[PDB]
Amino acid sequence: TCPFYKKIPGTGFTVDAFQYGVVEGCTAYFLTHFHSDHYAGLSKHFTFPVYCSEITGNLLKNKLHVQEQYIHPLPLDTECIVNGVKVVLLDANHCPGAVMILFYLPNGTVILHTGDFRADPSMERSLLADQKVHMLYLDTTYCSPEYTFPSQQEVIRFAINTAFEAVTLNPHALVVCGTYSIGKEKVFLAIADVLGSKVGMSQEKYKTLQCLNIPEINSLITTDMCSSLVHLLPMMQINFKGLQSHLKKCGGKYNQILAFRPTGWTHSNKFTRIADVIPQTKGNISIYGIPYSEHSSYLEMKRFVQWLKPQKIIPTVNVGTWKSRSTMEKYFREWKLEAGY
Ligand code: NI
Repeated sequence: TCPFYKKIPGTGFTVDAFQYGVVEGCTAYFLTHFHSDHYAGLSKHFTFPVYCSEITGNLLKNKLHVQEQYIHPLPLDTECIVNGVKVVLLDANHCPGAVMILFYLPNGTVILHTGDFRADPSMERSLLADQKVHMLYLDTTYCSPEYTFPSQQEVIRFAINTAFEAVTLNPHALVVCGTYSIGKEKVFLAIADVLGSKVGMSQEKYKTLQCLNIPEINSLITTDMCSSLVHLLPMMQINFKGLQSHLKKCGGKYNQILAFRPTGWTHSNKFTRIADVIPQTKGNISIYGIPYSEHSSYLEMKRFVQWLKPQKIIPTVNVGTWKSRSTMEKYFREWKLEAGY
């Protein structure tokens, strides 16, 4: 049944709760972002109000065929009224269109639901600074101290330098980037920019990117694979068999692949720096795993929560095992004792 951490007390609301059928008492279904574990269950047959960002609303209409009369897009950073309750959507620094939701309950309680987010100090100057939050529904994906990773800026610098060097040494190399959902567009767009190429992709992915309000996107992406030297493929296909196969398909226009797999975390991060990453190579194919994360590191998450000082924390990730839950609750107590709230 619908878990408690998907329900907003004192309202008829749920968050990211589309795979349970009709949730009893739910008058408004919010969707934080367009990732399949969160939207799972939506289709053209859904007839309840869905509240989301403009970008998420474009993807619901164009990719899932949800009928327009049930899509309620809200602007960001704007106080809005939903079934009598004041709400605000905030940028979550996750994938395009991803939001955090602030609920102002009639009784005076203020609730923040982070959806999926990558905490950042810029958040400390949004509408969040203006009032107290009593309950925080927190994206705890990486809530353990082993999870460190570099800034997004450092990772894109490594990728741009690597690609530029490879293609300048060999003008017949192809760059390939893996994807399985929206998010991490900076990876392939930054590489294409430094090489003076558009990114080539399938018609289905091109359609997806045209939903995102990314400025000048017509200038950066294309469905013509041949004219392009940065290709996007399903993440599944980013391996030696998949890549040897793809290389056949270009008809000897290319003699070398350099491929990027933007993973979240992998255990080379506890040891290795970004400057010290190496690929896996077979023949004329090299694969680089780069730690480009759209979720908070442990230290980013800890800073955000010690700034906000919530009265109660409700984890939304890693909640399925007793040892995970108990470990997270021990970190929350450390944070509160160190900070004095
Ligand atoms: Ni997500």
